[PDB]
Amino acid sequence: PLYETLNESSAVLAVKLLTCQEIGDGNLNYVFHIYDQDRALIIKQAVPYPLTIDRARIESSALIRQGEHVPHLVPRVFYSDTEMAVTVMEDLSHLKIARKGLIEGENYPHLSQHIGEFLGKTLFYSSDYALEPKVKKQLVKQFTNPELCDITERLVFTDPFFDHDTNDFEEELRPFVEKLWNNDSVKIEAAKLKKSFLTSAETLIHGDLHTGSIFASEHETKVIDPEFAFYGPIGFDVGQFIANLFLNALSRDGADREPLYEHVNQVWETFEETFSEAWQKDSLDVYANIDGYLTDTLSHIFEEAIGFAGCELIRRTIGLAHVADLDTIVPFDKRIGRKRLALETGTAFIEKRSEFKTITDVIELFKLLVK
Amino acid sequence: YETLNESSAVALAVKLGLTLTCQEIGDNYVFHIYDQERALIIKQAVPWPLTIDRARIESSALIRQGEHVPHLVPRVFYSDTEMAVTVMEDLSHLKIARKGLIEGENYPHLSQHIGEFLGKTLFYSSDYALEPKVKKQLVKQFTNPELCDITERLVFTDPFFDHDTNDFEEELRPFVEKLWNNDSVKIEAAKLKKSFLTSAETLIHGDLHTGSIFASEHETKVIDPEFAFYGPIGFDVGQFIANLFLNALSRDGADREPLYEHVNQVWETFEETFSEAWQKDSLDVYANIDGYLTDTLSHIFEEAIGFAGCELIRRTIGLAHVADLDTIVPFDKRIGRKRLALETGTAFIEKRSEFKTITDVIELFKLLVK
Ligand SMILES: Nc1ncnc2c1ncn2[C@@H]1O[C@H](COP(=O)(O)OP(=O)(O)O)[C@@H](O)[C@H]1O
Ligand SMILES: Nc1ncnc2c1ncn2[C@@H]1O[C@H](COP(=O)(O)OP(=O)(O)O)[C@@H](O)[C@H]1O
Ligand SMILES: [Mg+2]
Ligand SMILES: [Mg+2]
Ligand SMILES: [Mg+2]
Ligand SMILES: [Mg+2]
Repeated sequence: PLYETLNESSAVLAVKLLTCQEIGDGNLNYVFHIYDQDRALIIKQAVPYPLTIDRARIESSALIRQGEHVPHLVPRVFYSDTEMAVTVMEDLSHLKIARKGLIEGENYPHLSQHIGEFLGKTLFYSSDYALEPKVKKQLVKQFTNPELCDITERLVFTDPFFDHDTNDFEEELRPFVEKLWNNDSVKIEAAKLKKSFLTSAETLIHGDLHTGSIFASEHETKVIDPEFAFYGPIGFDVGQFIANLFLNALSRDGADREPLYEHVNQVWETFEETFSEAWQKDSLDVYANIDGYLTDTLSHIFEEAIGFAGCELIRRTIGLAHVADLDTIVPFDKRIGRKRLALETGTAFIEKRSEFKTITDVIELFKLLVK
Repeated sequence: YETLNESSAVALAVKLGLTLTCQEIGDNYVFHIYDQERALIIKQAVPWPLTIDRARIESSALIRQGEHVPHLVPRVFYSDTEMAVTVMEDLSHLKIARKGLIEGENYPHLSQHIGEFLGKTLFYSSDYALEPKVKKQLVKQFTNPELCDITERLVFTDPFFDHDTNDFEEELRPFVEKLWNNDSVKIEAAKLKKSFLTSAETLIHGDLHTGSIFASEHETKVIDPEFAFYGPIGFDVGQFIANLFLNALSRDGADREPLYEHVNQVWETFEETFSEAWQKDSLDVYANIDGYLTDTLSHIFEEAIGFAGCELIRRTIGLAHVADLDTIVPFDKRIGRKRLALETGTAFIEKRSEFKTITDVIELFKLLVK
């Protein structure tokens, strides 16, 4: 049985393929930076408590698949190994985590075009529109992600909507939280959204595409950390990303929000064009080119995306796993206020998801609720 | 793997430990074994190629079904993947329902039974009844790529275009062509196929037509779940309802009433059974929020109807026909009823989300087939 947790030294496997430091943000994952004194490398390895190290196989394979379609939008992987639960990948230390960058006031003018093309291509080319069902059904097996899905199933879709252990919210927030716990019609909709997440095996999704999962500079965008990858609903990554743009918007004031709104607008438009051009060129489906079918498919993805976004908005505000955008808002009272707005916009997104005709409708409703 | 014969079949039976005679009776080989001094079936998959792995699916699927509705599926005594054999209870004392129904048997309990079959099989293998972690494992073991590929092609694709596998009377061409030129129906057919391709909700039977049921006045056994996989809850429901309708189309006037009552009753029973199971046995913290079960039922219903429309069309002009329609006489009356199968099927797909109840479904049908 050949699994051994790495150190700085054992990490410099690198040779078997001058200085090293562990730089990991988590505690579930080690991240080793290696630099030859002018040339650098990353070695990521899954630690076990509980949560198996099989995630490393998922993450590794998923980056590889993503690389076959959008190599410019994800780090190159040089080597990986299941038993050791290691992924050896490109260093991106010359870039900034998009969430950290956004909180600091960077605007990243190309973030939405890039993320948009990422979503369109990754989401299209792993679905039944792009692949023979026989082949696609095999990939569902290899990407079955029970333990990481269970995290999302609980935290994104469940726990925040009831009085559960894992929730974490200010007492000042209680009354609004309670208003959500008492809201049957929203909960029903969230259940529907969960059930889609549980059963809708449409494409190989990234499964955790928030702003902490992106490296960015003025001119480049890299999507990292697809360890939640499995076959899920097409609109989930779309929704989760959008929600995080809005989460940042809530941490800004007045005119400074405009870039985030423009990014929400652009990521959708670009996702739609990208998905569309790929549908046109590379669908295997005899139905693909009947006028109206693509359009209805995009309506359904769009409605799901908004519902999922609602869930992320709420879930990041009062659930186990928070975002810096909200948690570092200051002073206290302003934090609570913006946190209330995340609940309220989230709630609106879930309930009104099927009424929106365009992304602009979404932006405009948000603008209105956060005055 | 060795393909069996009358003798090696007997030997297997004796070697597993269960004055013998054997005949192959398959409509896949099916070996009937009888002790003159008690009976047994041994079904084996032959290698259209098409792997023998189906026999592993079928076998495991009868076992799962047996854990919840043992009275509605044959007992399985033994099975083996490598040999692709399933050894099961003999039901020769019963009639295939489709044959029975064409002869004029009414089977008064068929819908109650199949209703409870669907309610329980379809509930107890979904995320509502099982931990997702567990459920996702079953999805792996029931992945059915080759048998799914048959259905994806024959039920949801080929009939709707001018493809190889289609098979229909020339007299029927004009109505066929009307369907092929119908963009809006085809879009709906696409959506239904996409649900069939992606919606891994439960372990479905996958081929629950009237030729996959043994029946007598008092008993009902569902056989042949070799198409089993994780798909949409409403598909078996739809496919069964459609086959009741297909029989209706082969009857005239008053004699249709039992088929309509069956459509009505199977849905009623499916609803009540699924509902009682949800009440008792859901794991879902959402399960009891008033309105959620109802909405779920509406979506199952809506899909059921869409799938049924596909089965109506597909059985009329695709590769694999049903005796109900093909044996109608005279010719001209066949064509006429075959046109109604097209037109009711088309209605079911397009109007699927408009129907308030099963009665609305029956009533629309009755209207079109006057
Ligand atoms: N390819 C890389 N290049 C440079 N730094 C990286 C790279 N991958 C991860 N890191 C650093 O290590 C941290 C952990 O990576 P991440 O994939 O977010 O781990 P986790 O899945 O544990 O959240 C990142 O936030 C980043 O700061
Ligand atoms: N358990 C059984 N008891 C009695 N006869 C059976 C049994 N299973 C199959 N048969 C006979 O053999 C035929 C083939 O059964 P079926 O499961 O439909 O095979 P296939 O999957 O090839 O269609 C049936 O129509 C039936 O007449
Ligand atoms: Mg990360
Ligand atoms: Mg991670
Ligand atoms: Mg059969
Ligand atoms: Mg069969």
